[PDB]
Amino acid sequence: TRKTYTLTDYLKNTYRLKLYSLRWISDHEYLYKQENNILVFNAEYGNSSVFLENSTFDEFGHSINDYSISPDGQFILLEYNYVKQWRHSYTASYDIYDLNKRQLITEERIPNNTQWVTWSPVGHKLAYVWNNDIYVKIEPNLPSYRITWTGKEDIIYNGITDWVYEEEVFSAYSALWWSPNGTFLAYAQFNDTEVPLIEYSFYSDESLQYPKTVRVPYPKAGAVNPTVKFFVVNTDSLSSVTNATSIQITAPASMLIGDHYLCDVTWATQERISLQWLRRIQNYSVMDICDYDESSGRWNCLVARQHIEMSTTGWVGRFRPSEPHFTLDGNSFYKIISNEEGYRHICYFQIDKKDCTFITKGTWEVIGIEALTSDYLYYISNEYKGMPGGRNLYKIQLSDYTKVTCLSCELNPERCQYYSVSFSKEAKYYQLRCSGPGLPLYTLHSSVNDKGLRVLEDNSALDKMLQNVQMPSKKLDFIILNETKFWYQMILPPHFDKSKKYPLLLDVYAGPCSQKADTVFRLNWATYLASTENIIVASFDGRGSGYQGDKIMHAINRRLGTFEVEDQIEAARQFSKMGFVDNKRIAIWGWSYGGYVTSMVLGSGSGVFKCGIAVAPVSRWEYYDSVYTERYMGLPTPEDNLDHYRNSTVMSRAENFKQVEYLLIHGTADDNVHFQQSAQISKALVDVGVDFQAMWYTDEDHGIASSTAHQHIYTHMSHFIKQCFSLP
Amino acid sequence: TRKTYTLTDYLKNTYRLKLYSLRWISDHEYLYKQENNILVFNAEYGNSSVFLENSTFDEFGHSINDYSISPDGQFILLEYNYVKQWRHSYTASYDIYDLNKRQLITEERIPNNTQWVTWSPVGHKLAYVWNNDIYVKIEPNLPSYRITWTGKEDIIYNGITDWVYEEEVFSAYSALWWSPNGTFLAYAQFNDTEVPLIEYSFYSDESLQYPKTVRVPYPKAGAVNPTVKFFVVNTDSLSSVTNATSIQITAPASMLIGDHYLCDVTWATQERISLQWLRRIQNYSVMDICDYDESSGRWNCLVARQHIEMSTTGWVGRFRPSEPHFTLDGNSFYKIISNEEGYRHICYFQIDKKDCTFITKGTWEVIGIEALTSDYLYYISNEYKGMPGGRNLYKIQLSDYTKVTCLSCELNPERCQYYSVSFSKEAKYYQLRCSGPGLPLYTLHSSVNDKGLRVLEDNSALDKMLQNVQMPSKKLDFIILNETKFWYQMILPPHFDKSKKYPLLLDVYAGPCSQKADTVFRLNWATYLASTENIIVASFDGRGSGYQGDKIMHAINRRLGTFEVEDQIEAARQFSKMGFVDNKRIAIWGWSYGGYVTSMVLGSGSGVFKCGIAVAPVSRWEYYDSVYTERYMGLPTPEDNLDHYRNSTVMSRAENFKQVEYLLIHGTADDNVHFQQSAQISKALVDVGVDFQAMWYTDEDHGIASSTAHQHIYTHMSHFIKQCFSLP
Ligand SMILES: *[C@@H]1O[C@H](CO)[C@@H](O[C@@H]2O[C@H](CO)[C@@H](O)[C@H](O)[C@H]2NC(C)=O)[C@H](O)[C@H]1NC(C)=O
Ligand SMILES: *[C@@H]1O[C@H](CO)[C@@H](O[C@@H]2O[C@H](CO)[C@@H](O)[C@H](O)[C@H]2NC(C)=O)[C@H](O)[C@H]1NC(C)=O
Ligand SMILES: *[C@@H]1O[C@H](CO)[C@@H](O[C@@H]2O[C@H](CO)[C@@H](O)[C@H](O)[C@H]2NC(C)=O)[C@H](O)[C@H]1NC(C)=O
Ligand SMILES: *[C@@H]1O[C@H](CO)[C@@H](O[C@@H]2O[C@H](CO)[C@@H](O)[C@H](O)[C@H]2NC(C)=O)[C@H](O)[C@H]1NC(C)=O
Ligand SMILES: *[C@@H]1O[C@H](CO)[C@@H](O[C@@H]2O[C@H](CO)[C@@H](O)[C@H](O)[C@H]2NC(C)=O)[C@H](O)[C@H]1NC(C)=O
Ligand SMILES: *[C@@H]1O[C@H](CO)[C@@H](O[C@@H]2O[C@H](CO)[C@@H](O)[C@H](O)[C@H]2NC(C)=O)[C@H](O)[C@H]1NC(C)=O
Ligand SMILES: *[C@@H]1O[C@H](CO)[C@@H](O[C@H]2O[C@H](CO)[C@@H](O)[C@H](O)[C@H]2NC(C)=O)[C@H](O)[C@H]1NC(C)=O
Ligand SMILES: *[C@@H]1O[C@H](CO)[C@@H](O[C@H]2O[C@H](CO)[C@@H](O)[C@H](O)[C@H]2NC(C)=O)[C@H](O)[C@H]1NC(C)=O
Ligand SMILES: *[C@H]1O[C@H](CO)[C@@H](O[C@@H]2O[C@H](CO)[C@@H](O)[C@H](O)[C@H]2NC(C)=O)[C@H](O)[C@H]1NC(C)=O
Ligand SMILES: C[C@H](c1nc(-c2ccc(S(C)(=O)=O)cc2)no1)[C@H](N)C(=O)N1CCCC1
Ligand SMILES: C[C@H](c1nc(-c2ccc(S(C)(=O)=O)cc2)no1)[C@H](N)C(=O)N1CCCC1
Ligand SMILES: *[C@@H]1O[C@H](CO)[C@@H](O)[C@H](O)[C@H]1NC(C)=O
Ligand SMILES: *[C@@H]1O[C@H](CO)[C@@H](O)[C@H](O)[C@H]1NC(C)=O
Ligand SMILES: *[C@@H]1O[C@H](CO)[C@@H](O)[C@H](O)[C@H]1NC(C)=O
Ligand SMILES: *[C@@H]1O[C@H](CO)[C@@H](O)[C@H](O)[C@H]1NC(C)=O
Ligand SMILES: *[C@@H]1O[C@H](CO)[C@@H](O)[C@H](O)[C@H]1NC(C)=O
Ligand SMILES: *[C@@H]1O[C@H](CO)[C@@H](O)[C@H](O)[C@H]1NC(C)=O
Ligand code: NA
Repeated sequence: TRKTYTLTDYLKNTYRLKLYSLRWISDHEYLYKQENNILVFNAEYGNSSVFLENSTFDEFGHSINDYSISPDGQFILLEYNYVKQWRHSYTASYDIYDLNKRQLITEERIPNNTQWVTWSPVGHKLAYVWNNDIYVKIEPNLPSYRITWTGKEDIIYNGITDWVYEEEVFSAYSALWWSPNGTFLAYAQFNDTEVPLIEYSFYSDESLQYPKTVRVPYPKAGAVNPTVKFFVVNTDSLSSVTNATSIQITAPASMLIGDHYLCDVTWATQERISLQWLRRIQNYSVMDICDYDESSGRWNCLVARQHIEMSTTGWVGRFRPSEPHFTLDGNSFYKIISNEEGYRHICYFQIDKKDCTFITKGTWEVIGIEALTSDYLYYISNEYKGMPGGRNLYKIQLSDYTKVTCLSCELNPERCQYYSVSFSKEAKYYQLRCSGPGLPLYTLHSSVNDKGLRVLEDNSALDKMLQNVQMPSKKLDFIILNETKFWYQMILPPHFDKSKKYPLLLDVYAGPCSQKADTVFRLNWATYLASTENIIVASFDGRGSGYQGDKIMHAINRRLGTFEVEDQIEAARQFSKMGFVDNKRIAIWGWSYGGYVTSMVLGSGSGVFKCGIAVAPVSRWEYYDSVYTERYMGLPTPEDNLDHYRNSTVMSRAENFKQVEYLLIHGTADDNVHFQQSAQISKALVDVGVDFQAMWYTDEDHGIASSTAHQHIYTHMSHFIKQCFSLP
Repeated sequence: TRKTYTLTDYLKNTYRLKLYSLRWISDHEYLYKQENNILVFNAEYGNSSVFLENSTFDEFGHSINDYSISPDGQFILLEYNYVKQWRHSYTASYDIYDLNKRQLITEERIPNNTQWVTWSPVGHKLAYVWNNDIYVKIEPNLPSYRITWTGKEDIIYNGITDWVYEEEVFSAYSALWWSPNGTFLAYAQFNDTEVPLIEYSFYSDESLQYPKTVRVPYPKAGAVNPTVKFFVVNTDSLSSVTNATSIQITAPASMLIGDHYLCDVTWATQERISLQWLRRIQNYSVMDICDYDESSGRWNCLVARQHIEMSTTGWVGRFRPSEPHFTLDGNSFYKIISNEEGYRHICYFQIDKKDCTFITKGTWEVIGIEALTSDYLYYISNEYKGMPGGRNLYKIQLSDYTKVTCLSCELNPERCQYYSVSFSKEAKYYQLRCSGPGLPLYTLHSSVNDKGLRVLEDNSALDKMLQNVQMPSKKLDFIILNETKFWYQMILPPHFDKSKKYPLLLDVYAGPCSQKADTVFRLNWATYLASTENIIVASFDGRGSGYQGDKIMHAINRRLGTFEVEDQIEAARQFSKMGFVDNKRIAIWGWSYGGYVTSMVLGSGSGVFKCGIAVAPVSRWEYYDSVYTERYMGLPTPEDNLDHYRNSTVMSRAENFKQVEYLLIHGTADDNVHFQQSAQISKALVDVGVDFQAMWYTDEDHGIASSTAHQHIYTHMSHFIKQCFSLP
């Protein structure tokens, strides 16, 4: 009788999840935007005050995209004229409002088209990047000091990353790192001089007569990579009469012998900085720990304080070497690394000691270190109940590792099995964000005795609306394969009846270290498919998936397009044998890496799938970037791993597509997985006489997320799936 | 039951049409290829001999793409390494074979990557273009004489056309013209220095890691055009002077005042050349007739010999001012021009008299002048039976214009109504090529007595095969609209029954001077649709179509996207009113201009059509080239015709597409109608939430003619059509 969750509900966002994004400004207070007003909250009592009026900038003219209060609450950086670039990069215009004198600064303002800006960690200094060069402002209203002068579009990047470093290494545009108290400003410099350019058309509005050609330095597998240099400058000794002096910290000799990457920068103390370097063959990384020499004014990194991290079974770290977590005095540090059994755990290092000591162990993994005090280290792991798709917050006593306490496990076991956390400045307080299997729940806690102070947001409004809807349920479980358990999830239609046969859609990603089977609550396309079309949407984490140890994750090392593809077919095979699945109506779909796997599956000749949809798929690894591809595949040379590069393409399986229905989709302005990848798939299908469905999205990138494109792609795929399953 | 003409029959060319391609080498001998053997034929008796044994070039070590015999029969030009470029241009390697000595010339060989090469009209002189510069060889084995040094890729073109001159002006790649006896070499020079470039990706083989960006000087509507210059060099002096002087012949003052084009070059005698220039606003053209001045070595064009041709109703010429045909002495010439009534007829000009005399007249038109002797002028027209869609050969007596004989009308009136002709060197013989309505028939005739010498090819073999097949029929008729007759044709299913309701597919092109209703016999996609799918495939020539006078052709002047679009809609109405059409199943489709008209029709909101397919459509006139677009649309400026330019786009009708099923298709390497045109249609449809079908063809151009793509696209379109008409 009640309505179902429809395609329109998903597309129009009828049912919204409420959140509670706060920002810690001290060890006791946080900012929260309410009614467009920014309020300051006292964590102990829950009382608040208005920090900034939503009306204060009424006659500002420009539409503010975001704001950023200086650490000392004295200034607020206003961001506007936002123009997106890649996944993290963008340029904007900035203005600064003096909160003390309630006045907007008009002298020496930050330039327009600024690529990145950031307050110093303490006080109110500024460091921004413009035209690829670094600038520092000791005071909001004072003239800025030019730090670098080599900045050159698409060639030299100071303080910001190029395309590949942004996407595959730092997951940020930013390549600036303020020392703890703001004395030093460390930055990286990238040189893409010999990096080939990916070129593609951009059509723009109808009014543009000639299409524009976008050119982006983008190193494909085996190509020339950007080179990197690291520098540290003293912002306390800057002169208006002399060009600032930047001190360079060179990479270790073991890295200089060949191509390499700078993969991590983490300050230990006011005068100690750590950096990790990664060889192009990503199974060997080195950590340098460098101390400032007050006499010479140089930075020295004692060889005795070097830390090597390598792997024999695969690459290093999940996507890159993990970040260290230094103690107060910076003499020791905690870092997640795979142990001798292949599971990622916390190892305790002494800076000038080679062997580290594991403080956690077991057939499960630590996801991340979240906070550290002299008595405790707080972290998230999937240990609880052995569910690799669950996440809980734990604390471990540094003086006795046998004492591990779970802080989120038992708060509400039925509703919450997946948490992330946010600690205040000195870990005095923490916010728990539960996101599944029930509706998101946000809470505030105090560390001293782990008290549950109060509920910030429980989504009771949403829960009330969802009561009048026939919502699907989610089953999370596992199947066995060679004495190994692999998890999967099924979004089951409302009133699931195991005596009936339901068509089944396999939602896949399956890239290395991926996880598509978890306890997270989601309102997405699958929700509609199961609620309205009574289609079962399943996902499976096979070989190559993460958070279950290296034996599983490294199974596809140097072998992409093999086991993770085979395991998806196996899962579907097993699901088709279950009583509630109509083995005549089984489909598969994926986006990005999932598009690749979906394509490899459809072209495998397995006969298990009737149809499938691939969105922006990778088609041959030589078309994807160096940093990510080489991480798993090595180099595409005959002496390294070229053969597997050549027979792991979608194109080579073209002929096998004759017995399935295939829908191939891709945005023409995809800067990540180039349209080229789908252009070559379609040509190969054409070459063997295989008919298929296609859709390109003019000017859309990898996310095909503009409002209209988003509604259009999902509307189009819905028709395809319904048609494939013979649904009304 | 006799089998039908299936889709596979079409795509596989099972029922092959035979033809008879011969090459006159003199006034009574021609070459014909039989079993890869080149034979020479005596026209008068039909006997032959082997001119070049098929096994002559086995050890050539290369597959020969084409050959060319020097006028004097002494040498043969061998063309290999063929590399297609645009519609007419291509690159290739060449070797010259000495027929006398039966050896292959190995000295001073024609360079590889030669853009164009042509024998002199007499003798065996050679002129060729390499790296955009002109070269001449007096003897096949001797060194070449360089003629130009300004050649520069994509910038300066000597002796060859740039993109727009090749496609829209000369319908050829070559821009050089030998004088009748070969003494002079005339040529054009194009400068595209300021012409904007169209840029698009070319993905090539799967092995290419980075896509290639194809860049070509291409002037869109209202953009900067290439400028041109004309020169004449005396090749007979090449061996006597170090650097022969290229004498320039400047355009007339009436053209130099603004942008203009060189549109025709035709030699009249050994020392007189005629040139026609066309203003950028193509409704005014001027012909200069220039004589060589033996004492000054210069070329002068007496204004007394200049001829003006303009139009008040439209542009000049069908697609460009027509070519003149001079009498032997070069003192007079015949040119096709539209008379006072708007019909194109032959006008006889005296070179120094501005008033010409029409030698033909009537409410029909002369298609072309085929040959001229001292006694007769032979031409093709559509006068016979008042059928604008028919074509016949006529002979008019020069000393008595009232004496006009139709040489082909009555040869076989039921089987042949569309003729084409090929005269021997001095018009002593002529091959008639009947192409419909029955099977093609090739016959040879003697000019002295206009007697049929013999049948060359009658397609008896195919006629035999077509017997066991249920072939469709073709009806050619007309409907009266506003007191004017408008022709149409229908491909009717076998056993057509007027008492039934048949789904109807409107096959459209409809560009200016187009003709989709004729008497030509075709074996194509429509054949299969009528024969197997029992679909009626119709075509209509409304306002704007050609060969029926300027009142009809110039009806869309400055107004593309209006009448030719509406008339096509009105035609469908008229057909449904004929009683044998299922008004619930009316589809429309077209390629190129047909794609545009189809799109405009589908987006007009007429309700008449259910679905439609546009292949490589134009979507907004500002995206197409200057020469073609401006010819009908004038300039896209507020002072000229911008308002209609902005008003005749497909994008502006996006919202109406919600009423129909649309399949949009386009080749990504279309250098003619850029992919851009379809990219903008799709974005516009996505922007208003309209679902549709799409297909891109990787690396295909405007013809989507590669073997695999051709089969793939017609297969894809058949599924869509069958689906729309609800056919098994
Ligand atoms: C941030 O840390 C730096 C380094 O410890 C501090 O600078 C030092 O301060 C001492 C005491 O004033 C001086 O004797 C040293 O010469 C300084 N070293 C350098 C490299 O400048 C700095 O004062 C700290 N900043 C804040 C705000 O506390
Ligand atoms: C890091 O991985 C590479 C790649 O597997 C290892 O380098 C060589 O790999 C090839 C196979 O591609 C073998 O033939 C060589 O024996 C490997 N060693 C050398 C020196 O070339 C490399 O050994 C790995 N490093 C570590 C520490 O495991
Ligand atoms: C076609 O046949 C005619 C008639 O036979 C050939 O004429 C030749 O005429 C010359 C005169 O110089 C005689 O010496 C030859 O003996 C004749 N040929 C024959 C076969 O008798 C003519 O050459 C033939 N043309 C072709 C292309 O085969
Ligand atoms: C092609 O046309 C261009 C004009 O756009 C000519 O280039 C100009 O040449 C003059 C004289 O040498 C220079 O002073 C200008 O600076 C040039 N202008 C530009 C925009 O480049 C060019 O010389 C012409 N080429 C030929 C062979 O005629
Ligand atoms: C042949 O003659 C032409 C025309 O005089 C020469 O071309 C000129 O070359 C000079 C210097 O190289 C340039 O400054 C002129 O602009 C050119 N004019 C033209 C129309 O191209 C050509 O260089 C001569 N060739 C030889 C070998 O002397
Ligand atoms: C081709 O035509 C040219 C031009 O008429 C001929 O060259 C002229 O020949 C006459 C002799 O009859 C001389 O008086 C002139 O000096 C030549 N003019 C030029 C520009 O060269 C040429 O002889 C003819 N070629 C043939 C093979 O008949
Ligand atoms: C939250 O409540 C406390 C009182 O319980 C507020 O008051 C503290 O700070 C005020 C200004 O800084 C003073 O007026 C009070 O004397 C002081 N009280 C105590 C016990 O310290 C506090 O400011 C409030 N915080 C917010 C963000 O409103
Ligand atoms: C950026 O990297 C380039 C490439 O390595 C540096 O220049 C080098 O490469 C140039 C082009 O190949 C050569 O012509 C140069 O000789 C070579 N070395 C130098 C010093 O230019 C370039 O200097 C780098 N720029 C910076 C600021 O580091
Ligand atoms: C970035 O652009 C803005 C907007 O152009 C600049 O602000 C001024 O804007 C007014 C009108 O909007 C113009 O008349 C001025 O030329 C602009 N500049 C100034 C100094 O007033 C802004 O200044 C630009 N950023 C920087 C650093 O100059
Ligand atoms: C950095 C980008 C990345 N994203 C992920 C990821 C991990 C888990 C999942 S999930 C949670 O869906 O399983 C989904 C995506 N891996 O790599 C990566 N440059 C990227 O965009 N590529 C596209 C094709 C191959 C890599
Ligand atoms: C030169 C090209 C041309 N071809 C024709 C033509 C005439 C009759 C017909 S028919 C015989 O099918 O009616 C079919 C095509 N017009 O223009 C012209 N540059 C071209 O390629 N464009 C593409 C879109 C608009 C022009
Ligand atoms: C701030 O603005 C919002 C809308 O932008 C308005 O609804 C709200 O009432 C304002 N806040 C206050 C305190 O009035
Ligand atoms: C700083 O360096 C730049 C370029 O190296 C130079 O042009 C500028 O004059 C220098 N400024 C000072 C104050 O020395
Ligand atoms: C074990 O199982 C894997 C798949 O999980 C399979 O590929 C392999 O062949 C099996 N046997 C061994 C020895 O690994
Ligand atoms: C000439 O070569 C062709 C193609 O190889 C062949 O078909 C033909 O038989 C040859 N000529 C003769 C007389 O056999
Ligand atoms: C053309 O290219 C081929 C292939 O490299 C070469 O061997 C040959 O000599 C060239 N011919 C000429 C005329 O330059
Ligand atoms: C040519 O066409 C333009 C645009 O319609 C017009 O203004 C002009 O008068 C025409 N010229 C002639 C000679 O007809
Ligand atoms: Na509480």
